[PDB]
Amino acid sequence: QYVRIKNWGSGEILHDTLHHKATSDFTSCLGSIMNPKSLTRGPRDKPTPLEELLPHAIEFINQYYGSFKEAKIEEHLARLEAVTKEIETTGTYQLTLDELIFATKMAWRNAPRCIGRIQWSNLQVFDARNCSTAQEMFQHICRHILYATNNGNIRSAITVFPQRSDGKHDFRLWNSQLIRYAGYQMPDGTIRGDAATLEFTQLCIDLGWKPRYGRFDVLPLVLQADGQDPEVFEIPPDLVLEVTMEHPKYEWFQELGLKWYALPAVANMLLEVGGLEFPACPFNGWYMGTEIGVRDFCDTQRYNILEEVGRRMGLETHTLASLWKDRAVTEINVAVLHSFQKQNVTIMDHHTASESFMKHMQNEYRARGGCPADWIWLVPPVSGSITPVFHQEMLNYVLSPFYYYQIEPWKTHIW
Amino acid sequence: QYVRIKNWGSGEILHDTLHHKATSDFTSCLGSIMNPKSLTRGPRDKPTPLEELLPHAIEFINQYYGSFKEAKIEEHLARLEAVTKEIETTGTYQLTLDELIFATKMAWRNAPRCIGRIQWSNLQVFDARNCSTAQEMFQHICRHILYATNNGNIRSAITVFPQRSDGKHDFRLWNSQLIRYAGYQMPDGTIRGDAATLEFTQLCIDLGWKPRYGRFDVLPLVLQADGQDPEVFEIPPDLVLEVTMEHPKYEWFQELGLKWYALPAVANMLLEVGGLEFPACPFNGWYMGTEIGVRDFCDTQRYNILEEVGRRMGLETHTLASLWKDRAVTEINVAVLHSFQKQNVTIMDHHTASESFMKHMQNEYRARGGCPADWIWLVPPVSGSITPVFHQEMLNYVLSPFYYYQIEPWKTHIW
Ligand code: HEM
Ligand code: HEM
Ligand SMILES: CCN1c2c(F)ccc(F)c2C(N)=NC12CCN(C(=O)C1=CN=C(C#N)CC1)CC2
Ligand SMILES: CCN1c2c(F)ccc(F)c2C(N)=NC12CCN(C(=O)C1=CN=C(C#N)CC1)CC2
Ligand SMILES: C[C@H](O)[C@H](O)[C@@H]1CNc2nc(N)[nH]c(=O)c2N1
Ligand SMILES: C[C@H](O)[C@H](O)[C@@H]1CNc2nc(N)[nH]c(=O)c2N1
Repeated sequence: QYVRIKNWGSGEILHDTLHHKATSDFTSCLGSIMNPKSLTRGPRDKPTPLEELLPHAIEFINQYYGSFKEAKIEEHLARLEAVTKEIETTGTYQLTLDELIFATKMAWRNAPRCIGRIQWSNLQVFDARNCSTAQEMFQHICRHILYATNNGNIRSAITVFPQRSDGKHDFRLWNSQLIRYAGYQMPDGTIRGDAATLEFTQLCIDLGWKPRYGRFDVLPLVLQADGQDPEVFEIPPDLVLEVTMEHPKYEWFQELGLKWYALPAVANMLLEVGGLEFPACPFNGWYMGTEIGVRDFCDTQRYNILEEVGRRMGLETHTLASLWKDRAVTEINVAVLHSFQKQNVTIMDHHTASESFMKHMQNEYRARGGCPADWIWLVPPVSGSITPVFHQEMLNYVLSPFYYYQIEPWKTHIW
Repeated sequence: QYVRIKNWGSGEILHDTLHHKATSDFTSCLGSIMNPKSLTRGPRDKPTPLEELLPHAIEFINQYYGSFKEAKIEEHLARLEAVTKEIETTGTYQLTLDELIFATKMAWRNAPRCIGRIQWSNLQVFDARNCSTAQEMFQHICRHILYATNNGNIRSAITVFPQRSDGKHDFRLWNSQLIRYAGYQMPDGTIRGDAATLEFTQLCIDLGWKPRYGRFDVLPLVLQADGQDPEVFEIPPDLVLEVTMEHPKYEWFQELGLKWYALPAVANMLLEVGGLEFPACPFNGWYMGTEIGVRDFCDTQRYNILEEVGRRMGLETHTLASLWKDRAVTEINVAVLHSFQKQNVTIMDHHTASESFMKHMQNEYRARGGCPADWIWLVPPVSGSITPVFHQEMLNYVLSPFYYYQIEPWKTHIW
């Protein structure tokens, strides 16, 4: 009928009907889309039809064993054997810890939108597949956070909860990411904190969470175990490391009173592997300066500090042609970079990050002739062509294992 | 078998075999590709099979008449009538000047990679469909250049040459764009001028053109009429307007001795309309600062002036983390912007350009529910998310009329 298109800046939606008048086979490309269904793995009422599960399981087990040098044919056949048996006896199966570890790295390895993949093999894996209660999820999450934070020297880690069984016993973190500041609709009409979390904030308020009406209040974990309703757990403040923003030259920068958390951790994605699905497996890497400096601090729909930094710098805030924005954003970026460095908190600039990826990609093509890459996400939000990845053509395809997006829980979940 | 992937920075090529292990239907996306076959319209040995031509012609004629308010049904039917007749009598047909004008604007209108489309209706159209000789093409081109340049106050224009008949009587400009600086492989091993034109430069040398071994030597027009070999015509220097680069603060900027031409004009694209094809129809708009400031002056494979500007600014050229590149590029951009303004030569900054497009797109959706847009090209090479189009999701599809790319002539042409 038509295609929905959204502008994440103004929120506005548009209906496209023109593509119907398109020509032959051009490569309606849905690449500019944030959350396309092709990248989402949703709900389920019943187990995974054995006819499907078994083949995938086999492939996976073949990938795993085909991995290490100097094969283990016997172990391989036996595993292939043991796995089939377990499936026709249980209607599913359990991966060996090693398979898990292998799975999570390869999934990371196949994340087309991840620019830090040269680190793919460095990943701590916490096995919480035996978790059973919400409170137990909380403890696990707290442990993850403490380990990954490591007092500023960030470590990449992922904690894997129980796999989806029937489809109505899903463990799931309702949060987008582990640490995230709340956004409130103030009474005077203004918005305080992160405007991007307005709804989810309300959701937490609706679940009995007490708002602190601040600019940087760390939201609570909203966990749901097995299938039960979600329970709210506040994050122990001693566990949330932060960096206060300051510029190495403009002493008025700190007057802005900005800061950001040091831990970037995905909370709501799904890990598909060998037919198995893990609807709850939070993971983290470390930050790239521009995420905070450009996206978090300069997006219109976020903290939007660009004009304020402009005026303070004495720029011509009323003349786009003056390129005052290009100037301000660069200083905000140096502040972020500077502040993290001064406080000994791992971070990387987008230039070294870009080169890093290029080396990864070339290593990746040699080792296995390819590397799924989504240019639209790999090119930084500033200084695009000043970066190597901008001039690199790339193919974006979905392999397996893979980290998928999922439909927001509060939408498809009955209490 | 595999897909070829190129890095326009190092020139290196890579073969991708992994996509074969892809999953279901994700939206191997070939969006990161510069010149995909889907966007190219190539050669032909014989006329256009009437079975194909006729239907397209009808559609087009229906688009044209369905255009203006208060229809002209009689004229429409008659035109539909007259056109069919002409086709079964000639094996082709001629568009009325108006249809041409309508065609070229709609083609511009359907250019997914053009950011200046809010200007789509402002286009001067020179009708050279009666051209017959190379020298005649030259005169026409000179006229175009003089009109468009307009002493700095740039005007958008397109000159349409004779349509492809049999397929072996193609009028074609061998140049990428009308004005373009030559790049020479110097004897001492270094490269002078625009390294991007090294081959084409050689081609001109091979055609009897005398190299001037400079940094900014305007290359000659290499025209081919009907089907004959290409003839070389040098461009009258009085016709090539230039802007010498200078910074509004660093007086040493001009010491760099940089300059660029004021006229951005496409020379090698094809105009498809109603089954008809025009393999030669150069057109021009005006510049967006970043094209010169970022691409032309800072690409590694181009003039590559980034480090030099860095040192002169006193930056930490040996520490990526210092973000010295983000600083230099911004000053280069202001120089370009400043220099064009000071010399009264039309130009637009990428911010006003970005807003301009957003307004176009919204107007476009209301008027005809859609606007083909290629995000990868619409987002500037710097300050991406500081721009509105970065947050706008968009669909990229090929309509008609349309401006296609073509296979480089020197590859498929016999002397
Ligand atoms: C070692 C440090 C790492 C760095 C520097 C890094 C950096 C990044 C950055 C900059 C993005 C873009 C975020 C955005 O634009 O919103 C991203 C996306 C992504 N990363 Fe990484 N990453 C790292 C580790 C990991 C790990 C350990 C995993 C998983 C095991 C991972 C999985 C992903 C996925 C799936 C995405 C896409 C997320 C989405 O679509 O929202 N990354 N990463
Ligand atoms: C009024 C001024 C105009 C401006 C400001 C403008 C600007 C631009 C810019 C900045 C690009 C990107 C170039 C690059 O990244 O290499 C572009 C591409 C394009 N423009 Fe426009 N344009 C204008 C007029 C036109 C006109 C008059 C036509 C045709 C009738 C046109 C057709 C196209 C096409 C086909 C492309 C894609 C070219 C390619 O794929 O290489 N533009 N334009
Ligand atoms: C997911 C992408 N992403 C990563 C990831 F998957 C894995 C490992 C990482 F190190 C990162 C990272 N370096 N940033 C985020 C994106 C920024 N994110 C946030 O906290 C967000 C803050 N505000 C947002 C908004 N609107 C979105 C995300 C942290 C994870
Ligand atoms: C085509 C895209 N393009 C336009 C276009 F189609 C139509 C109208 C325009 F105003 C522009 C424009 N504003 N720049 C170029 C791209 C830059 N180009 C050049 O001269 C190039 C210089 N160096 C290059 C390299 N390598 C490529 C192009 C001028 C036309
Ligand atoms: C609409 C557009 O896809 C979206 O705003 C962008 C594009 N590319 C991105 N790139 C990264 N790395 N992260 C993002 O959030 C986005 N968002
Ligand atoms: C490989 C990549 O597609 C290429 O280097 C880019 C991307 N987007 C672009 N965007 C514009 N406007 N112009 C360009 O030359 C390019 N080139």
